[PDB]
Amino acid sequence: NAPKRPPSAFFLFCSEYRPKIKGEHPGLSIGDVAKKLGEMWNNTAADDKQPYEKKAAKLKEKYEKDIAAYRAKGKPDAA
Repeated sequence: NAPKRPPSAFFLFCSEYRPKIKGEHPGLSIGDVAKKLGEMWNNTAADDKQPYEKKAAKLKEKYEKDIAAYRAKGKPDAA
């Protein structure tokens, strides 16, 4: 039911590094170690984003369809 906006590119990268920086930063939270990612992502090589993006896209795409399929439903009336 009502899908939940999958990855957006950054999302991947985030995951990949969070536990690593945090590994060195057991003084941060998934709000600050994450904050860092938030920035680094823009500061990556926009060549290295490409992979994450293709994934994020595929994922949100799925959503947009199943969401549109769960948003534009209960209209035929509807069995």
